[PDB]
Amino acid sequence: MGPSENDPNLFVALYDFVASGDNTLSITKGEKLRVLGYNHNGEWCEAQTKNGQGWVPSNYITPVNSLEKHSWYHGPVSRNAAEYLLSSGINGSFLVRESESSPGQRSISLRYEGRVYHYRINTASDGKLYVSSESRFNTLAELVHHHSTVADGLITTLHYPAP
Repeated sequence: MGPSENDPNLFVALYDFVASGDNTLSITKGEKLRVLGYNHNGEWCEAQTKNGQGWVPSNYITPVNSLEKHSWYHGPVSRNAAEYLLSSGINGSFLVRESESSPGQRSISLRYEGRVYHYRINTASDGKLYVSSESRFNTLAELVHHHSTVADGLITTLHYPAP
């Protein structure tokens, strides 16, 4: 009843936002939200709470379980900075990055044999994530475990970090 405590899409309101009509969602400071998607520049979020669904400014809310906590998820990184981060490493070294504009456009950057390969992570109609079209997953963590076991689309497997 409500999102799971560790849901990556669980957000908390940093400030109160008061809705203008519908399509905007009123939220209070301290109140939890579940974010579904961002507008074109990532500045507005389609949120959902115990009161309904609608857009909210992304700068009035903050992640409760940021994916940045895993070493391989890096947050906003350009295609070129990701190549700098991967200018050393063995085959399979990798990173998931967000576009600087929309946090919804992710890529995987992967080192294989001295050069870096870049792959868009697609979100399907239902929300399933995938890189290859028949291998779709619910969570990003599941996509990277699958692509660590088997390449299946990529040039080589992902190297899952030792702990």
